[PDB]
Amino acid sequence: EVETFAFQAEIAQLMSLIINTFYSNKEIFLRELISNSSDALDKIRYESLTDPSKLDSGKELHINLIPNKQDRTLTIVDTGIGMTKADLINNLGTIAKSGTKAFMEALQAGADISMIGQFGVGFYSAYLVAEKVTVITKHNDDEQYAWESSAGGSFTVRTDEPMGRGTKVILHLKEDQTEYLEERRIKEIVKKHSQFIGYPITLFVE
Amino acid sequence: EVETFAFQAEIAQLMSLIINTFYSNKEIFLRELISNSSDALDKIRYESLTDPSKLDSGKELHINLIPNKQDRTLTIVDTGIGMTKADLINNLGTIAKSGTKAFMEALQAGADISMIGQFGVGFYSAYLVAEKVTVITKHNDDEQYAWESSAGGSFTVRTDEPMGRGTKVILHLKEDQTEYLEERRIKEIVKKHSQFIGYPITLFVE
Ligand SMILES: Cc1nc(N)nc2c1/C(=N/O)C[C@@H](c1ccc(F)cc1-c1cccnc1)C2
Ligand SMILES: Cc1nc(N)nc2c1/C(=N/O)C[C@@H](c1ccc(F)cc1-c1cccnc1)C2
Repeated sequence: EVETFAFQAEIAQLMSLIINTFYSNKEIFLRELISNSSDALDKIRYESLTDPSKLDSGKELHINLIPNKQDRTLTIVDTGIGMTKADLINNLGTIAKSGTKAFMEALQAGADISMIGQFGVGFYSAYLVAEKVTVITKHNDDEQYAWESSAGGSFTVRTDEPMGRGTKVILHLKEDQTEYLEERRIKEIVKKHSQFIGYPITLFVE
Repeated sequence: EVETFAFQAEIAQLMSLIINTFYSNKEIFLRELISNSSDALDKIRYESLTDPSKLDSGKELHINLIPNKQDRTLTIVDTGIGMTKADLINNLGTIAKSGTKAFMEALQAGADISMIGQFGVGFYSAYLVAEKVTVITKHNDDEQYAWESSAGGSFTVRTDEPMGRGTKVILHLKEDQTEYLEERRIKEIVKKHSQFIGYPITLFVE
């Protein structure tokens, strides 16, 4: 069974802004998802210091970058905290509502799309380069879920191969955005923007 | 009763680095503590979406900046998550160990003290401007604690006036660092470095 949800209207407006505004510096999408990955890894690490059994779902704390020219996907994998169904359906949308409002105001006031992360809604920069985003996620208290959206105001969730714990963000790239499947291009961006992440980052080859 | 603890040796080395290195751009200390404050506020906000009774200790989510020329202190107050005794004594030191190691390597490799926050140990930039730091903190599962250090390799904790929930970082400033008690100076730094924090920041007057 696949369940369909409407984004909060502010988030839909944000996604449309990201998709429709002329903004050539699209490469910052990768910095934002890696930083989301690091934050999630920080969280599970901290929680494990009081409840060590929280690492029973996997001890390695890392980030994989996986390009696939056949599928036209760039996948960012982490072994971080993951997201619950409540995260996916209620909680993250509640928080993204205010971040979106603050980012929107900042943009009218002369801020720049690259500053999206300062407002805690940098996941949505995924839509700079991707026509569809698929998110596979597994949290300790919960099942593995598959979340998906091509924007248009809605997303789907189904129970989801098994990943132990963590998040996989699958970017189905736009046809004119395939430079992001290229090794020297990804390497360049990681070096420029993600040089000091405190977890190992592996760029897979094809 | 006052309990005395030794810092992990890496953290002591970090504090000494911050205190001893010639580095004129000391104003970044304020950006780091405000950002710590925002992160703590983000955390209690998120936790409240699944357990609303976590806001029984205070609903307001804000940051106060309080200068006092008589005491020679700058105090940064938040109503964020607070810290437990385990945080103060075991947990934060365990995490700061790796951040310190990574920051140290980065500095040898040509990084700059201002980048301290990318390594998750930006609290310690407090020692750029302060001879002593006192931290009053209250977390929901725990008592109110007073943490204190003038560096030198040790810190104290005692049970601590009652603050409901949150953290107060009290900077006892160095004699040559009193510009940070001045209104137009603090305003300047907040504008330059903290312009987009998603919680209200009130600069108290004297
Ligand atoms: C746990 C986690 N891991 C990774 N890699 N990325 C994110 C998380 C999250 N944990 O709460 C939040 C998630 C997020 C942040 C801000 C935001 F505005 C949206 C999301 C998000 C992402 C996917 C599906 N639905 C919402 C971004
Ligand atoms: C909850 C909280 N609030 C505020 N304002 N600041 C901090 C927190 C924290 N929550 O875990 C961690 C704290 C911190 C981070 C990194 C770090 F390396 C040290 C500390 C810290 C601070 C005071 C006493 N002992 C340790 C910085």
